[PDB]
Amino acid sequence: STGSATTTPIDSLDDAYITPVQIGTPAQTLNLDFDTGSSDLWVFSSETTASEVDGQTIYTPSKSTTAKLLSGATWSISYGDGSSSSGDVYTDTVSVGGLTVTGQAVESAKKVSSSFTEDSTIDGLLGLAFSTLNTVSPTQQKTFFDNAKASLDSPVFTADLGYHAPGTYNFGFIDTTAYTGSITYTAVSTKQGFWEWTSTGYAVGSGTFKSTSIDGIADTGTTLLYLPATVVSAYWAQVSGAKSSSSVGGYVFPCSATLPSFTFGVGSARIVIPGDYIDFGPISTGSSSCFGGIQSSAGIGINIFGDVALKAAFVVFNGATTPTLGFASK
Repeated sequence: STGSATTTPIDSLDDAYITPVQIGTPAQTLNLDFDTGSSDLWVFSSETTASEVDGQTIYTPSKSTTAKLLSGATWSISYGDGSSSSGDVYTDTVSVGGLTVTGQAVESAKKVSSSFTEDSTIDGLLGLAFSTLNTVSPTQQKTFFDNAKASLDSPVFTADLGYHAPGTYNFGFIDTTAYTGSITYTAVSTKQGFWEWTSTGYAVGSGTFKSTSIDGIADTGTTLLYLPATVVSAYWAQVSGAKSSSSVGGYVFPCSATLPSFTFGVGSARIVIPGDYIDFGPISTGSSSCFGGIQSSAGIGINIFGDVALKAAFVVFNGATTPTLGFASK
């Protein structure tokens, strides 16, 4: 089997991407944030505290003839941005782009933190990291990809995120028309539950490539590119007037600037992030200070190849017995 679904930016900055997902019988379509940095499929629901729902579409398990309470199971998750959610668990039929999994754990939110409530465009998350990170207790549950894998033509999914435009998530096949050149594959460590890999270095603009190992995670659920302070300082030093602002929470730059590109290494291959992809616009409405799309990971504990980096590539998440990642230009 295969599936193919379009993913759409939630706003003019590409802060996140939403993909329609069919849950239950008859189908209830919710727009979920596909997140290769976490491993829970959770949704706003008829159980979510009413004051914490503000415009989202909800899953109502009582209206699904295939929903079943997973008795005793609870979940609770905290994300790197400080947001969180928790609740109980149903199993139900879940389809993405024509690919159907029966018995998928659908984690129904009873509580969500303010950032989720405040984003009316995201109805929940669909985790695509390794199932060892799934938070359901006392019986850990599998991701949608893990459940679908055996049925797929090939045990893979691909992320093809657009810059200011829709893109595609494919399951079970690699669309050879969706990228240019060849795909370069690189090793993955699953030890932390992430799609964790080692970039071979970087360049700033037209500068020379610096060969240096940068361990990090491929995370579709993180907006920006978070890298070591040395790398980030070298990038922003090429932008007149750029500075790190403790009050804003990262590097800012004059909105009048033209930003240089940023290149990262994948083995001997190179992925080029155009300068425009690094512009996240005014820090507040009408400001002439703009927020940078490359930020330091020094306070995180891990480097994160988020959407800024991934949208410059066609990315293969290879879930073979030994997982690997592939990157191609596009």
